[PDB]
Amino acid sequence: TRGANVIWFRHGLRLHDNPALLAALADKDQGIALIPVFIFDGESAGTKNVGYNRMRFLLDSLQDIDDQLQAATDGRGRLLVFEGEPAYIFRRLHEQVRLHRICIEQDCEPIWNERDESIRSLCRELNIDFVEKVSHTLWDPQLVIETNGGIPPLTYQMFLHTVQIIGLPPRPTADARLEDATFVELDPEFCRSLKLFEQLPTPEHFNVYGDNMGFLAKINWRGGETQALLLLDERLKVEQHAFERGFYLPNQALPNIHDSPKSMSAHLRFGCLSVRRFYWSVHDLFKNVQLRACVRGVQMTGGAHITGQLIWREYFYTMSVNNPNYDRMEGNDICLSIPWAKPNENLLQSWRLGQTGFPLIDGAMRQLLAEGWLHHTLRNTVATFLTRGGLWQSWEHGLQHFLKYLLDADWSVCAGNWMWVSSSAFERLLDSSLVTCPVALAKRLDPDGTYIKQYVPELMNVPKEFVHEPWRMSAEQQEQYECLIGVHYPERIIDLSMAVKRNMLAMKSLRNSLITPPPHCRPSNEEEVRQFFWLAD
Ligand SMILES: Cc1cc2nc3c(=O)[nH]c(=O)nc-3n(C[C@H](O)[C@H](O)[C@H](O)COP(=O)(O)OP(=O)(O)OC[C@H]3O[C@@H](n4cnc5c(N)ncnc54)[C@H](O)[C@@H]3O)c2cc1C
Ligand SMILES: [Mg+2]
Repeated sequence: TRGANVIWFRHGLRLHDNPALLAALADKDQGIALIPVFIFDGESAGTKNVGYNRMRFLLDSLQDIDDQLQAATDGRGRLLVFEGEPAYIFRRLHEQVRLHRICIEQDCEPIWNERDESIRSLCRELNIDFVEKVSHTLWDPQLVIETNGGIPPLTYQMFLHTVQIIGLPPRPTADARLEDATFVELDPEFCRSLKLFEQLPTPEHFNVYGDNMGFLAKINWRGGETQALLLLDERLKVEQHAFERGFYLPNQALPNIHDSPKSMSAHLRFGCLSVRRFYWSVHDLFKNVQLRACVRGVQMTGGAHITGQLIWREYFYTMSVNNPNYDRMEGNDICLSIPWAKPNENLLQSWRLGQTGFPLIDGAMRQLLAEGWLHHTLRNTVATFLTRGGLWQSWEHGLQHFLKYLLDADWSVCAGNWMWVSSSAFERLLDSSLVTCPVALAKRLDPDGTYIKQYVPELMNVPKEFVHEPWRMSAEQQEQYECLIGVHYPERIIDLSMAVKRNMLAMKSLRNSLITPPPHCRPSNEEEVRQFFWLAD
């Protein structure tokens, strides 16, 4: 009529702390309509390389947005979801209703630059205002880079140094007022023509189905802004008592792999939860009070032990900004070049399918296919197992596998973690037994084998004495507990002692040739390695 503004969701799937959205609503007073839009373009929101679980999480999130738009506006406002190429969709939408601006939350990773530039140039041509707002990260990543002399901080501690110089991150914006916004009704033939969904589709609509095995699902996950805010409330409630008490109870501090769909990692990845609101509610809770206690070596004062997790996120995000080669070794200036073994299909598949014969490794890989989430310590162990503390396969194969199956799976965060863990050759402790022995670790994290039997069901009738190391069973025990090694449960696809010695050697031989390391992404020190691996030291 008088025209419309598009708020275009890719990430930033939420109504709170949404600068791009307030900007789309900035013209309510002039009768400018609002069009909420999501486009399945075969890449957006992590949809080029995606499994069932994350696709389910994304759909949940879109439904929740639509539901909220509907709730606020007595049903007048809907999320329009298309399938196709955005420039093509947007040019023709313009034809139907004059777009005055198209607002997005900045997608900062280089993999989005092409997509976003096609719309930039489209907006220039059609004289549409192209409004881009930084909101997925705590700081504008360029700010951090220009502050560090034009290169991203390559260590956590150097990143902290930089954002200390910059100052605390922006607070979240106000909440959008939707009750008085106008929405548009489009010609039905346009809607059919541009493949606008009538109802949200299911993963199968995109030819995405059940995983490399399917139904080990013990816990499940609701995507969406609503669930995010519920989880944050629970988190804050728990912190509140800890704060009042002045400390964590010994078991709140323990890695619990038998626990939650209580993580907000996927919510943060899709932006159902604003990272600034998370930051600032933790800050406000701990504001102005000195504590003494600590959590896993990290002080509690100021909530540093939690805000610090958000910094790790920001730190990998920031490193990737100007590096379209961030997800590979060859050509990546911030990744040590390491002489990995050449791709070995059998070893790789065995790893993906959880068929390595190392119970904890298999349980974790299988949990990843089933539910799409692993505790930080299981991610650690299967990553070292794949790379420097086992198979000596390159970390790229791991990254690629995680990016498909993780409910979170940020491109930058996941690659960052893969490089950090696997390629930091100067970090001697990183090759220690406390990190490369999945058996010792499995005894710490899962003493009774309950987790293991949960996801490696063939070891179910195996008793506690043997569950972590079933190959220690004699022939008679193997037959009695219905589990022959080489039939029911595979043999260890490698000799770990030998593998580890060979690999530690390549690291030594690696350091001594370079002598002085080029700047690469790495642990700031040995203490940080302790924290990162949740080491009992
Ligand atoms: C090989 C590997 C791959 C990983 N891939 C991802 C990924 O694709 N997406 C992802 O969000 N995390 C990734 N991580 C990091 C981390 O394991 C998860 O963020 C963590 O398990 C989430 O559980 P939580 O929310 O309870 O973490 P919490 O301790 O509760 O922290 C909360 C949030 O802080 C952020 N955070 C915590 N740890 C890290 C970290 N090491 N790096 C970056 N951000 C962090 C996350 O957003 C996390 O949700 C990876 C780690 C490894 C070792
Ligand atoms: Mg969380």
